[PDB]
Amino acid sequence: SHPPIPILELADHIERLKANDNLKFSQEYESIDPGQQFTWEHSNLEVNKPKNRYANVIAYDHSRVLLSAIEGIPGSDYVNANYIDGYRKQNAYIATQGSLPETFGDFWRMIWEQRSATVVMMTKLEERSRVKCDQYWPSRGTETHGLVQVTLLDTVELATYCVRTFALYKNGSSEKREVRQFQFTAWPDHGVPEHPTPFLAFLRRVKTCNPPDAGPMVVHCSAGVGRTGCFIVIDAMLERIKHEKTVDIYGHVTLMRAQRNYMVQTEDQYIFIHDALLEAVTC
Repeated sequence: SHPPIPILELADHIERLKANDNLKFSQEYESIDPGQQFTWEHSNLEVNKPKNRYANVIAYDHSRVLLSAIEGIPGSDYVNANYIDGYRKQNAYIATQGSLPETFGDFWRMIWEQRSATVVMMTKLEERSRVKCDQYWPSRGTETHGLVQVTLLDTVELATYCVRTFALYKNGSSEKREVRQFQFTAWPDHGVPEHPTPFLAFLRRVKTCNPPDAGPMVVHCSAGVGRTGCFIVIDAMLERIKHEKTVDIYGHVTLMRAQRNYMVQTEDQYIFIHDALLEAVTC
């Protein structure tokens, strides 16, 4: 009852969903249901509760990213983070919350252990005088986070985003790992971008810099479900268009909801994903 949409029909499809003040859009969006039961026992452990930015945004057990256990430290395997599939890609992303002072250590250890090369930050640190994320990286020089030393190497500031490159070393190892962070800075304080154009450009830039041989790309916003979900669905759907000349946004969001609660958290985000993708096809 929700088939894929050929790219040449996308405009008409969206038109229909927009009709009568987004009537059909809102009907489609609210129908999304993975049809499964989940558990989130780890997220609810007394020791792990302070590790959640939002107590109501948890990590399903079956898809959660595990940290290796630290001997004698209960709860040491936990991070509020889940693997998310891409288009014909298994566990291609990690969707996670903006890290907390108490979890900066866990966040970098996850980066290290998961062999990730790329972090996508979908938010400013503060917007509308509210903290969306805490600064988990050094403004300059080197910073130690739990077991990992992180050194800022390079910063490129543009109008709509920044790119920071880091060097990581781990306590006990001699490896150097390189990580870049792409921070999109042009998402509005309220609602979704007026135009998809800057976001799409940001995404191309990210995709040209993620090595084909790395672990999952880390994507994060505040709770790791709204703007995170948008990044992930748009990226996957673009790869789908390249391969198949169809979109199935509905089917993919249903799939992502089986991996992490609330992925694509608002109807307006759902609509923006359609808008961004239509712009990309009419290009």
